[PDB]
Amino acid sequence: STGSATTTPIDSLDDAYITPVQIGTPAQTLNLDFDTGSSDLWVFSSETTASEVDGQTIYTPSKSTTAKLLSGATWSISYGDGSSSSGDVYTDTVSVGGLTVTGQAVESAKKVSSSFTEDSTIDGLLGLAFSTLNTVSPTQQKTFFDNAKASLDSPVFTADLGYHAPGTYNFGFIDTTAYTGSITYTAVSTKQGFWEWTSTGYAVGSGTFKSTSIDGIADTGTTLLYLPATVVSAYWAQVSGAKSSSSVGGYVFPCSATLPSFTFGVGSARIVIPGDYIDFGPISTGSSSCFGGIQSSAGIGINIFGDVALKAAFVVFNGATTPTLGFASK
Repeated sequence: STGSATTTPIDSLDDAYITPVQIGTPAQTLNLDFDTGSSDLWVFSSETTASEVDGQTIYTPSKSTTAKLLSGATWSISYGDGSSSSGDVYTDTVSVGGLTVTGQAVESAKKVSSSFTEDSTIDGLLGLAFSTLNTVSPTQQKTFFDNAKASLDSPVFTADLGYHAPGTYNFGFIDTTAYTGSITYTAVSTKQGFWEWTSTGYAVGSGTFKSTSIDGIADTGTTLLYLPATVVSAYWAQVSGAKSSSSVGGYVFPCSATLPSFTFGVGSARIVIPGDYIDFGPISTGSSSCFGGIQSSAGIGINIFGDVALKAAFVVFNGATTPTLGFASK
């Protein structure tokens, strides 16, 4: 089997992407943030504290004939941005773009942190990292991808995120019309539960390529590109007036600037992020100071190839017995 679903930016900055997901019988369609950096499928629901729901579409398990309470199971997650959610667990039928899993763990939120409440466009998360990170207790649950894998034509899913435009998540096949040239595959470590890989280096604008190993994660659930301070300093040094602002929380630059591209290595191949992808607009409404899309990972503890990087490529998440990642230009 296969599935194919369109994923759509939530706002004009591509802060995140939402993909429609059918849950239950009859279907309840929620717009979920597909997150290759976590492993929980959780939703706003009829059980969510009323004061913490603000415009989201909710899953109501009692209206689904195929919903079953996973007795005794609870979940609780905190993300790298400090947001969190927790609740209890149902199993139900879940379909993405025509691909159906029965008995999927659907984690029903009883509580969500303010960041989630404040984002009316995101009805939950669908985790696509390795199931070892799943937070359900006392019985850890499998991701949608893990549940689907055996049934898929090929044990893969692909992310094709758009710049200021819709894109596609495909399950079970590689769309050879969706990218240019060849896909370059690179090794993955699952030791931390992430799609963790090693970039072979970088270039800033038309500058020479620096060969250097950068370990990081392919994370569709993180907006920006977080890299070592040395790399990030070398990038922003090419932008007149750019500076790291502790008050703002990272690198800012004059909105009048033209940003250079940023290239990252995948094996011997190169992915080019156009300069415009690195512009996240005014720091506050009306400001002429703009927020940078490449930021330091120092104090995160890991480098993150977030949407800024991934949207520049067609990305294959290969969940074969030995997982790998593939990147192509597009």
